[PDB]
Amino acid sequence: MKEFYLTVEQIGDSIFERYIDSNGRERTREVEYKPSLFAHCPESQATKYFDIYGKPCTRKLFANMRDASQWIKRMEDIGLEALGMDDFKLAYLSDTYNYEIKYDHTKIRVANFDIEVTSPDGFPEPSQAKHPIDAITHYDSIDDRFYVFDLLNSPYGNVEEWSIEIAAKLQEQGGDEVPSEIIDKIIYMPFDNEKELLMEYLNFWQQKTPVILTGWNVESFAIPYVYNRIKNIFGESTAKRLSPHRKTRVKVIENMYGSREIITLFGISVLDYIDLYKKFSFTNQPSYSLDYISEFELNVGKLKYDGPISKLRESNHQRYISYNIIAVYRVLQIDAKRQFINLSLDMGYYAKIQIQSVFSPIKTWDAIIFNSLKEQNKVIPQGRSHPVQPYPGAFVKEPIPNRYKYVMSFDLTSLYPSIIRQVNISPETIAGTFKVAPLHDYINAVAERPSDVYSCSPNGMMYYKDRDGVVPTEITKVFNQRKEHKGYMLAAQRNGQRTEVAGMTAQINRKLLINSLAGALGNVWFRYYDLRNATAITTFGQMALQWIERKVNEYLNEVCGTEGEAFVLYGDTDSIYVSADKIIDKVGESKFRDTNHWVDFLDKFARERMEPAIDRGFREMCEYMNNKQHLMFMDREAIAGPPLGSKGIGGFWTGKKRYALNVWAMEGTRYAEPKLKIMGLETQKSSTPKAVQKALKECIRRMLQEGEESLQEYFKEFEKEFRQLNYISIASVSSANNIAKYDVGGFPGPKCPFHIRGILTYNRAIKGNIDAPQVVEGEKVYVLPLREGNPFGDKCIAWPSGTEITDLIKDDVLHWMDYTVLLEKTFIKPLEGFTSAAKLDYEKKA
DNA sequence: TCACGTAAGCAGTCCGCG
DNA sequence: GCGGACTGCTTAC
Ligand SMILES: Nc1nc2c(ncn2[C@H]2C[C@H](O)[C@@H](COP(=O)(O)NP(=O)(O)OP(=O)(O)O)O2)c(=O)[nH]1
Ligand SMILES: Nc1nc2c(ncn2[C@H]2C[C@H](O)[C@@H](COP(=O)(O)NP(=O)(O)OP(=O)(O)O)O2)c(=O)[nH]1
Ligand SMILES: [Ca+2]
Ligand code: NA
Repeated sequence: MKEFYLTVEQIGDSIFERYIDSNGRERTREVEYKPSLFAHCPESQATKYFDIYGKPCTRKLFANMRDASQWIKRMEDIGLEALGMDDFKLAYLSDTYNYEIKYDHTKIRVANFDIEVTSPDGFPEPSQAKHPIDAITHYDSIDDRFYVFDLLNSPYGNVEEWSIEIAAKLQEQGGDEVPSEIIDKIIYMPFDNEKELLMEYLNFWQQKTPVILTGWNVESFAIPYVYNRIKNIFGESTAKRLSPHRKTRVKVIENMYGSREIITLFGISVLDYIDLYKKFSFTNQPSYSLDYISEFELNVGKLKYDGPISKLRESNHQRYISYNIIAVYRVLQIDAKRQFINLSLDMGYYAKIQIQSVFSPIKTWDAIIFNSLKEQNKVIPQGRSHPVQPYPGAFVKEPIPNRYKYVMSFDLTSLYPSIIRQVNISPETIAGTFKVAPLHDYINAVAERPSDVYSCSPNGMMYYKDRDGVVPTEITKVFNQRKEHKGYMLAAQRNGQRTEVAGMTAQINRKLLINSLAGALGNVWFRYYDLRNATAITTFGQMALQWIERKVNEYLNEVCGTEGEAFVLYGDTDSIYVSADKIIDKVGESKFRDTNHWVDFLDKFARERMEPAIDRGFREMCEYMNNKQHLMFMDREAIAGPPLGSKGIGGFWTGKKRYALNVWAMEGTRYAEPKLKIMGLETQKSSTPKAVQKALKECIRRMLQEGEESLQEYFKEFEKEFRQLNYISIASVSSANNIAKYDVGGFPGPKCPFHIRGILTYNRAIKGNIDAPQVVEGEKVYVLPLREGNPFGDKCIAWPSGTEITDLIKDDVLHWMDYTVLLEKTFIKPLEGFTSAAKLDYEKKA
């Protein structure tokens, strides 16, 4: 069988690698890797190594990775380029596995674990590990078993063994209702004391060493707590056993808010699922706790319980253990749907990197490009330092705030990667420059043609047409791979066999990699950073969008015989929005039998008339810029309008990036019932309260489908009833940054943000109460305004999102929450923006 | 929120300033 | 009042 690596590390002059051999067995080996770097040489010095610019290079074989690292220093001292992959472990992977890696995931030990710690005096800080670990559930992907470690005796009480029979009982039987598909997969291990529990866990850890270590908040809590707790009791020599190479290190994470403290376990790849979720899910959630996410993803959260979790083990040890098992399983269910782990394994093995590097698109792309270049015996350039500088981005047209009855939309296919491929943009394909005219001249095709020999961008860059660049070459491959999976996602959407969400992630998360490459060219840490290339992409995007805007207006003017009219109402980056009122009027709205009739008509007109006109409109631009390959593909997206015969307005814009459409068709998907397409509005902002999002969305639905009278009817009913709503559902949400920065003596300091003020108000209310939930820096909070004269002392209070507010102050908050201010700022004010733009009244006049 | 990007809207604070 | 400069936060693409 083909060999593939599991983990790889660099410790001194040795490479530590865990891998699967040809027999399918997991092996470990330490290799004295002798790396090689490159330096430019005279042409007379024959070689097979050249850089990306065709300049000859000499291969320097070093006795060890130390000599190679020191050589880079000397070359820097001299001031000459030191070419080659300076990340020696990546080069080792490239040499060891010089072929496309086809891995077997069943041989990869993926570990999903979570722990429980009873703490009567606040959150148990992993740096201290003051309190005993009384529960550990450890799922092993190879064994397909849930190994449960249960502490029976601790200074916080002695308990009886957990019952698997009771845990299997339904909730209405007093049981825990632990899923039947995992109850037979539970391995229960009771322990008389903590030392025995931890000792056995390490023996368990060494026998089944995790390759992929995951869970929820395992990196910031579970891993450092276990490491420190074992350290305090047995010493670091025993805590080092958590690594298969017996080597760890305390890693400090830097950001714009302070430093962090995690533990690096060499030989292990940690993929904390909360980090995998935040990056790959394409959602911004009010709360990122496991219970909130499980509710969103699975319509079911963690196991519910009574009283604080600090007293759960003593009061209901049965539930306490079952709660712990379910926590681990919830992550396995979320992953079975999201497939973020399998995505990471795909990306990591495709790029030939450490699996945990999938968090970094830069490192990922650097190794893809390196391996690609090495294949042709080409040598990558040395990374350089650059000052952070801004550069132009996409174009956004200022829409006229108004209702728009009939709307048809068109969008380009993966614009930026396509631009890269079409123009042939790459660090080595640069050919020169041309004198630039104002951009509006290229849009109107009145400026002189840039070149008859090179592929050009309206930013002034010229690229070779007859040679390949590594960047267009490698981005094409990943683009094509997504296209193959996208051919499966649209199926399930139209058929809705199944496949969708996973087939969605398969395609949508692949695009995150290909979209990040264009951005990478504008990041100073990318090896192939170049603002000329990065601007060439975005400027081309600006041109193409407004070029096709002009072309669509021209085509629709001559076809409708109207002259000079504006059909394109709005555009953003890769899309355009066309008013279809005039098209409908040509046939006559009375000549349509029903809603589907005019939808079928606009669909036929878009495909047979507009689309071929659009493609012709792009082929000439391709000729104008003398591009290498025509790839500006813009096809029909949405078809929107009110129901036939109704009083709905179909859609509306309030401004840039803010609009609502009543869509009947999306590409190949024809909706049985009209779907709302709402972008940018408060219904989409996670900072808007849950019950307000729903109410606003219903206000919008009535505007687009039913009209003014229905909207006013619903508004009047919502204002009369909204006080009944649960306080959490009407609470605002916001991320909490730099709390201490605006903290002066527990009271709001200068320029204190409104939500931060709510946090300080909360901190005073719970001050002295060591068991009360603490607002964490960098996390999110629920926010409620407070009526004047409230006992809390300020205009608002804020508490951790995704949770009920503590029973200490809950009754007071309910009594003093300002329903009026809440209604005006979150509901009425945005609704005023929607209706005034749509020329509608949410309240009666005369 | 730990070396993909820019564009751009709304909430709120504090400032000249008339 | 009231408008702009600014921070903070959010989304679209
Ligand atoms: N092409 C390339 N090689 C690199 C780079 N960085 C380090 N190397 C190193 C990796 C390799 O150590 C060396 C050249 O590897 P090969 O010519 O592809 N195969 P050969 O039969 O010559 O192998 P050996 O040298 O063991 O005889 O340059 C890089 O960026 N590019
Ligand atoms: N750097 C960067 N640019 C982006 C990102 N998202 C969008 N852009 C810019 C670059 C993109 O070229 C452009 C549009 O990106 P899509 O909305 O994803 N449209 P596509 O046709 O690719 O996906 P589908 O086939 O599913 O419709 O916006 C991003 O996360 N990063
Ligand atoms: Ca698209
Ligand atoms: Na696109």
